[PDB]
Amino acid sequence: GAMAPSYRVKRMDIAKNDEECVVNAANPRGLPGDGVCKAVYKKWPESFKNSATPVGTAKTVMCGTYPVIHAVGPNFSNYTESEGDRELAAAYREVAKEVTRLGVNSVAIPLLSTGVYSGGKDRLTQSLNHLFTAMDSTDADVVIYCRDKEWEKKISEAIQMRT
Ligand SMILES: Cc1cn[nH]c1-c1ccncc1
Ligand SMILES: [Cl-]
Ligand SMILES: [Cl-]
Repeated sequence: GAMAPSYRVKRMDIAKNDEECVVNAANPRGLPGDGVCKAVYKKWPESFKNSATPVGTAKTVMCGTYPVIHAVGPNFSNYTESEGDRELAAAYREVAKEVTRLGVNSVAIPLLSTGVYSGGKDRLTQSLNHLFTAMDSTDADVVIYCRDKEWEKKISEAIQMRT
């Protein structure tokens, strides 16, 4: 575990993270995809061997000894708000199981279902709160990665609010 487990936020490419493992915002079919998933494919392509997994699940594949945790959030274009919310919560619970199993002291994590799976809605708060629900009981240092300047401020404020 980390000596004083923390949450932090950085605005940069998650493919340049400084953590012991990464969470991919994966598609269910293990395809290169776009956004976070395409950056992860360019950086760790070996991790896409048998990475296909259903919505609401996470599957880890090693690139050398570096763990890539493929987490499949729901596409809110296809799911109801209610069913999508349940699957988004579930994907983050499976990420917490994998992080714990791997014994890492730190993890780089994007906000699941906030980009092309958002169904055109702002889901910063919904996605971040499910991340916290899952990860609060883990003792890894969590570093959240984003690309928007206004999102960085709002994520930083939400972390600071809990102190
Ligand atoms: C969060 C986000 C949205 N569009 N692209 C990204 C991104 C891309 C690569 N690495 C990390 C994040
Ligand atoms: Cl997304
Ligand atoms: Cl962002």
